[PDB]
Order: sequence, then C-alpha cells, then structure tokens
Amino acid sequence: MRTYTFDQVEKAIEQLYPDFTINTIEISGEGNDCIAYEINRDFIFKFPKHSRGSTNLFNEVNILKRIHNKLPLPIPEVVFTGMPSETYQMSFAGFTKIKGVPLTPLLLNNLPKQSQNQAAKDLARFLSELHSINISGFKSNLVLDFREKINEDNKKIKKLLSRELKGPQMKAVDDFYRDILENEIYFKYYPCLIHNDFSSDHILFDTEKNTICGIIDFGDAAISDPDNDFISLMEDDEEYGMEFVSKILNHYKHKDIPTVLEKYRMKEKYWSFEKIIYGKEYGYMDWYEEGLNEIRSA
Repeated sequence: MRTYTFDQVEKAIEQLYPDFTINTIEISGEGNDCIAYEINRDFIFKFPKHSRGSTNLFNEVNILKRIHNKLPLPIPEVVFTGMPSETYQMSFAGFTKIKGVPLTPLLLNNLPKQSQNQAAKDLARFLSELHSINISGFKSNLVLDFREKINEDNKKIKKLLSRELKGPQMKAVDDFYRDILENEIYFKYYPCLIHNDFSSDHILFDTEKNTICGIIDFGDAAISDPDNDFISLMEDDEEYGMEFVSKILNHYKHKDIPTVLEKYRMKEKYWSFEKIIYGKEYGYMDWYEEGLNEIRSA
C-alpha cells in the first residue's frame, strides 16, 4: 500500500505537464485505492495506491471520456492523465472539480419535501439515461461477468476459511454459494453501463439552488446489472431510505421492485465475504476478522 508526499505528487505532474503551474495543493480525500488532491482549487488529481487502483483509475478516465456530454447531470471531465509505470496502468489523472457538496442522508432528510422529491426524480432520470447508453463498443475489460466473479470469490474464500472454520460451519457457506449460483435472478439481467458505486458521497448537491448538481467517482463503473445502482443506495442508516429509493425506482419506471429487494438482501449477506477477501488483499486485518466474525455467526 503506497503513500505520497505532497512533493512526490507535484513532481509527477510536472514531469509530463511542464507548463502547468501549481499554486495550491491540499488533500481532498482518501479511499481504498486512490488519494485525491485538490489543485489550484479547480482540479482533482487522483493518485493510485496499488495496481488495482491504477487500473480502476484508468478505467475511470476511459469511461468519463466516452460518456462526456451524454448525461443529464454534470460529471467530472478529464483534463490531465499520467502514464503506465511497471505495475500501474495509469499513475494519476486530473479531473475538473465539480462544485457542490455530498447529498448526505442527513442533508437529504433536512430538505423540504418537494426538494426531496425533485432529488429522487433527478437521480431517477440520471440512472435512466446512464443505463440507456449504447454499450456496443465497450471491450471486455469493462464487462462484469457476475457468475465468474462469484465463482472466483467462492475459490478465494474456500482457501481462506480452510484455516478458520470447521466442517459444520463451513457447509453453511458452501451452502450459501451454492444457493447463489443456482439462482438465475442474479445472472439473468439485461446488462448495461452502471456507475457501480452509486451512493450519497458521490452524489453532489447545490444548496443555493436546492438541486443535485454533480455525480462523481466512476472508478468502479462497468457493464453490469442496472439494479446494482439502486441497491447501492438502499442501506437504511448509512445511505438513503429504503423509502427514498422506492421514489427513485418509481420515477425510473422499474417493473420489478421485489427483484431489487431480493438482490439487496443477498448483497447484504455477501458483504461479510467481501470483507474477508478485501480485508486480506489490502491488509486490513480488521476487515478480515469482522467479516470472519459475521460468518462464524451463520
């Protein structure tokens, strides 16, 4: 897990942007795969902490360039890029900063009812448009084979938990992966471009106007199941209401809400296994054990 000083940052940007003058630089945030720097108050540079993060940062750039000016909400625009470097595909990238503030669930709930309603509508419209983008020219590296994903998870966890669980408790998971793979509802969907990390901290809001005014962070975006974009928002007490998103599903014209709820219920259970897998890949020994604890409890 890599780390950067302000200087290392300034100098990587100079390297390939010799005419670019850096007046101000502060840290804008940090996630599991990039550190974000706010530069000259106008740009957001993302620097990857590992290979996977660089690949996501590469995929984000590619995707933002290709859906530029096709959506009903502003999205960041790519202006700077870095370059491959051994392991890393990307190395950094600079996006325009979209002014605005996260549509936090607290912010949302403090809003007038009509303003809550207009937000649900605007989100609905955005996803409707996003999910309608023609997907013909996307390569495979951007497609998400869900069943392959579950199959490869099932292998990683069988290896991890072989040192952690006795037979009786291990059948409970073995049973859970089987139940999943046998249920077509997860695999039989009409695939489309999805944000795939669509939640409150990536939905920007303009309090002067009282309207959503940006959508950010396309690093996970991919060709996958459109229902994933509503599941991301449904967690009560952490994300938006289970009641708010049902307003979104309704402006969107969803024809099977019970299936979304069924997929949500499964993703909720699946979270423990992702903790175990990512806890081990990042080194987060606290993610690992907490996901492990959750499983000992099945």
